[PDB]
Order: sequence, then C-alpha cells, then structure tokens
Amino acid sequence: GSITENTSWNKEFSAEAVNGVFVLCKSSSKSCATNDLARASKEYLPASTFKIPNAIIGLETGVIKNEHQVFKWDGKPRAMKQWERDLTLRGAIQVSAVPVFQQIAREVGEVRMQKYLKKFSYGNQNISGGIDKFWLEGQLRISAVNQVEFLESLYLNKLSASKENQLIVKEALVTEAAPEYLVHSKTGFSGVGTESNPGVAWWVGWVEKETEVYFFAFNMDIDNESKLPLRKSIPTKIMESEGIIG
Amino acid sequence: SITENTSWNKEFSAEAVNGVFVLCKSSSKSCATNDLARASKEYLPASTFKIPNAIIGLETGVIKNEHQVFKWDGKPRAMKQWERDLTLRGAIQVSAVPVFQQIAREVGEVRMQKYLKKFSYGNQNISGGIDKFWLEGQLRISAVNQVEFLESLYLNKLSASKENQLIVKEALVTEAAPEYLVHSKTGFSGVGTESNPGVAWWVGWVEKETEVYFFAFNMDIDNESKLPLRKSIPTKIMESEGIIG
Ligand SMILES: *C(=O)[C@H]([C@@H](C)O)[C@H]1CC(SCCNC=N)=C(C(=O)O)N1
Ligand SMILES: *C(=O)[C@H]([C@@H](C)O)[C@H]1CC(SCCNC=N)=C(C(=O)O)N1
Ligand code: NA
Repeated sequence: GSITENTSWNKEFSAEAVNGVFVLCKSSSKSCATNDLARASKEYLPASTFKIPNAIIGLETGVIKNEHQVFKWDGKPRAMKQWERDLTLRGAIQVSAVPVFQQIAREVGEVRMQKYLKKFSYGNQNISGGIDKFWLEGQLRISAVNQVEFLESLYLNKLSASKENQLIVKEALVTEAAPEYLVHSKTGFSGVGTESNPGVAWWVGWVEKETEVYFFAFNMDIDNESKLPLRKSIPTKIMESEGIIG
Repeated sequence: SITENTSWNKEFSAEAVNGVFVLCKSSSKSCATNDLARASKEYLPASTFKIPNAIIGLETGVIKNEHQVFKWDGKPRAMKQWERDLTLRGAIQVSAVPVFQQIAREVGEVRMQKYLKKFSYGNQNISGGIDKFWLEGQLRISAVNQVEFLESLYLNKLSASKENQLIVKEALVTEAAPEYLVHSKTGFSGVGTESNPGVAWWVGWVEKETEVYFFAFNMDIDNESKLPLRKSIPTKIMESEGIIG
C-alpha cells in the first residue's frame, strides 16, 4: 500500500480554476497517485456517495429485500422530478433518489447504522445530525483515500456483508460498459455551500480494464452548480491520459 | 405463449436477412416475434453457450471465483484478441473460446449433461466432443429457450447459487445508461457450407426503469460482412419500441 504525489495532473485542475483532488490506485501494484496528498486525506461530507454503504447496509439488515425490490413512489412531491417515479435499486442510485435512502436509513436505525460504519471503517464514523441527514448536513466525513479503500474492499467482497449483497450493489453501480473495461461509480454533490465555505462534489468508483483494476476518488470545492460536470471531466481526462478508459 | 408481430419483418427484408427476433416484456410467458416458426427453431448456440458454461464452471469450482484470471500460456490462439490474460467478463466479452474449452473439459461430460438438464438448455445434446459440442456438435437451442434461460438467470432461479448467477450477470453487462442496463451475449457459428448457413446470435435483456425486456435474435449468415446486422436489426426494433436509445 503506497501513495505518491503527482503534481503533474494539476493542469486539468488549473485549466478550469478548480480546487480538488484525484486519487487513482492500481490494484496490481497496490500503488496510488494523487495531485494533492493533503487534500486526498481531507474528509468531506459524503453526500450521495453515501448511497453505496447505505444500500449495502439496507440489504444486510433486510430493509432492502433483494436485488429486484421496487421502491414505490407514493405520489407526494419530491425535491426532484427525476425522483418522482418507481425506482429499482440501480434506478434510485443512478438518479440519487435521496428520499428512498432517507427512509432506508430510518429503518436501519441509529444502532445498526453505527455498527456497520465502524465495520466498514467509513470516514470519521460520525452519524450525529439526524438518522436521515447525517451524510447530507450532519457530521459524517470521509477522505478520498478512505473512499478508495472502501471501494477496494467492496470490489473484493471483503466488507462485513454477504457476498451476495456486495455483488448486488456492485452491479447497481455500473455506469459505463465497454468490451475492454467496466466502470462502477457514484456521483456526489452536497450543494453550493455558504459564502467562504463551498460545497463539495464527488466522483468515486473503480475501472476494470483487462486484468487490472483502478480505484479512484475525486472531490472538489464547488459554489456553482454550473461546474458540476467537472467532477467527471477532470478525472476522465486524467484516466484517459493514463490510458485507462481512453 | 408467443405472438407474431408482422411489423418487425420490415427490418429483415430490407437487409435480405432470414432470421428471428423474440422480445418478451416482464416475463417469458408472453413473447412477440416476427416469425412464430423460427422463434422456437433450435440452432447451434456458438458463443452464447459461454453463459451456461460460465455458470457451470463456477458451480463446479472449475472457475474458482469472480476474480479468477485465465492466464494465457503464450501459445497461438485462433484470434489475436484471445492472446492475453483474461478475467471472466473479459473472456466472455471477447468470446475467448479456448478459455471456455478448457472449462468444459474440466467440468466434463457427466457434469455438463447434468447441468444442461437442470437448466432446460435446448435439446441438451452434448455429443460431438466435450470441448466443441456447442461449436460444431449436436447442441441446439431456440430463441424462445434462450429467453427462458436468461429470465431464470435474471431471477436467480437457475439451479446455481445466487452468488454465481450474480457474477455471470455482471460479466454480461454490455451497455450502461442512466435509464437502462443491457446484459447481452453475441455469437457467430461461422459461415456454414453450401446451402447450410451458419448462425449469428444476439441474446440478453434490458432492465429499463422498473421494466425488464428479454430478447433473443438469430439469423442465417454465410458471409461475415453481414455480421453487424445481428445487432443493428434487433437494436432498431428495440429502439422503435422505445426500449433502448
Ligand atoms: C448527492 O450528491 C445529491 C443529493 C444530496 O441530492 C444528488 C443530486 C445530484 S445533482 C443535483 C443536486 N442539486 C442541488 N441543489 C447528484 C449528483 O451526483 O449529480 N447527487
Ligand atoms: C462464438 O460465437 C464465437 C466463437 C465460437 O468463435 C465468437 C467469435 C465471434 S465473431 C469474430 C469474427 N469471426 C471470424 N471467424 C463472435 C461474435 O459474437 O461475434 N463470438
Ligand atoms: Na460492452
């Protein structure tokens, strides 16, 4: 397990006047590279990336029955029209249907939710702030490095959850599929934050390319929703210039 | 039950293709096709056999697990794309025959026969050599049967652990989009011989919103230049029904 600083990559950040970090790890050499060692260890609210552990915990606790469970839309207004539908597990993840996962956390409960974030070594493991908000506005925080450790565990089925439930969540996280490579990933965006205290935007996941696997985690400060696409454009550019997905 | 849709014939005739498309919304209990007779006609599975072969490899422990790497011994293989180490998904996606031939040999005739019976896989005939019965032997399966088989897989209802079915299902993802996932497998038996065409396949399913469509396409083929039609005809149909694209 090694990490090195690669201040080169900074060009793709500077080009777009973005402050953030990319962490990219090659599984076979167990070696990671980042543009910013300090920021890679800095902990931010997970925002919708929390839907990964939350989904796993919901399956393990039985709250989510199985891979085919449909979360039925009860008709009442949701903060996004995208969310105003019936949704599969993948559907609710792809669209980041927060209220689906707020109810899941509610049924998981504080005690099991804390037990699992400790077993998963997930961030600071602080779920203070309300059972259906701690990852959105409460005290939970996780690093880019911790994300890639967590994702590597999931990939290897080594989290303290059934392998079946880890496989279920992995397939729901597939976002791009090609003959030579598969991408599993999850976006996050906490909001634009306050004056002097921007929000955070995330892109985490891993790339299966030939016999190699690359785990990655991107975060950036964000005070303008206009800039959201940059959470994929900068890591994708980085990953292309490494020959991984381009 | 299977019901004929005449409308779908346009895409075949335009291309001078003799083939069938089978499409089933939600379940295999009602399927639509351009050709009732051909929907249930049984053909060599060719590379589509990699799906049951992968499941059986896992169930028997021949494939140790999802992360197994099939190492290349460096000796010539029939396609340059196969001359590399491969994961399970990789070996499926490039249709690395010799990887699956060794799998078949290690599974062996007795176990292969048992699982094909459990899976209701076509005519369940594995004669013709343990490492080639799905390539040039007597094995045959229809488009309708592929749909039934894939539906069982999708539902984790094959006689196989849920874990192993999940592994193979992930290995079969070929298109991911926000609204839908496609799990699929292509096949091409070759160009056949005079008056006896080969067969080309595309089978799979589409998870879209909360709906699932099972599909199975085959055509006669005697010229490899026609091979792109195996995807474009069923894609065109599924795009015109509003399922993908
Ligand atoms: C998670 O990161 C959020 C969740 C908290 O809403 C979802 C929503 C979005 S983008 C729209 C949010 N607008 C806020 N004013 C994403 C995303 O990853 O793009 N995830
Ligand atoms: C399985 O259907 C075959 C396997 C038995 O060889 C592979 C090969 C091809 S096409 C490559 C060009 N063929 C030249 N002989 C496919 C395919 O799905 O297209 N699968
Ligand atoms: Na693909």
